[PDB]
Amino acid sequence: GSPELRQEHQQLAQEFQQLLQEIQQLGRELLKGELQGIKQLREASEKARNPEKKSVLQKILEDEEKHIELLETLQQTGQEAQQLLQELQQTGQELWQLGGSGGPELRQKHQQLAQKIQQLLQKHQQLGAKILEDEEKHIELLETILGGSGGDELRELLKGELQGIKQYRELQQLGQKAQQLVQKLQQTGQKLWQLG
Ligand code: HEM
Ligand SMILES: [Cl-]
Ligand SMILES: [Cl-]
Ligand SMILES: [Cl-]
Ligand SMILES: [Zn+2]
Ligand SMILES: [Zn+2]
Repeated sequence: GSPELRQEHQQLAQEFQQLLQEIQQLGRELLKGELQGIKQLREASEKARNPEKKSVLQKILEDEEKHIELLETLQQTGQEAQQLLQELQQTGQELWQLGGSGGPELRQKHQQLAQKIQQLLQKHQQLGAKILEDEEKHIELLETILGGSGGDELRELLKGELQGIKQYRELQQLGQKAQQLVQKLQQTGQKLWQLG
């Protein structure tokens, strides 16, 4: 009955909290990697004399600098989602006590926070997808200038960039699970009200 539902809603919300934390942490790790990659890039780009290599490295550098801002915006929306979660927690625990009693505004509020969190999650996924895509384009660009012999520093850059991709992917994967939890929270939630 609702008792198992209330338990399930509660468990999902807890999972969601653990995951969100886990994601914030991975995104700070990504930011450190981006900043480290940029440092290696700008040295390589400055040291380059071959014009083809130089122009390529410059395009990748420029784009990598832009990822920093995208990541900051991602971090902020992350931290916003944690704040909405706090209010879901607080409002939720009052609904626990109140049930369906009184006017609907508290139930509405809970429901709207869940809506906003869902929207932040999508924005999050879209920003992430934009970073990943351009990061894969940079792998491609590096490959165009690693023909033949040499490029030992270019290979270090390729390697750090591939490692960044791995981390980005790990993170899109956690966010997918987060959006899935939120779906489930909405489904179990609605059922709590329907059964009421
Ligand atoms: C928007 C659709 C949702 C509806 C209709 C809904 C409905 C409810 C209801 C009726 C309760 C009271 C029962 C209980 O306390 O277990 C509740 C509690 C709660 N909800 Fe939701 N909810 C929704 C989404 C969310 C989301 C997305 C989260 C978190 C991301 C969340 C977190 C909570 C929490 C933490 C509680 C208190 C759990 C507890 O400690 O008892 N809810 N929700
Ligand atoms: Cl060169
Ligand atoms: Cl590009
Ligand atoms: Cl992918
Ligand atoms: Zn990047
Ligand atoms: Zn690019």
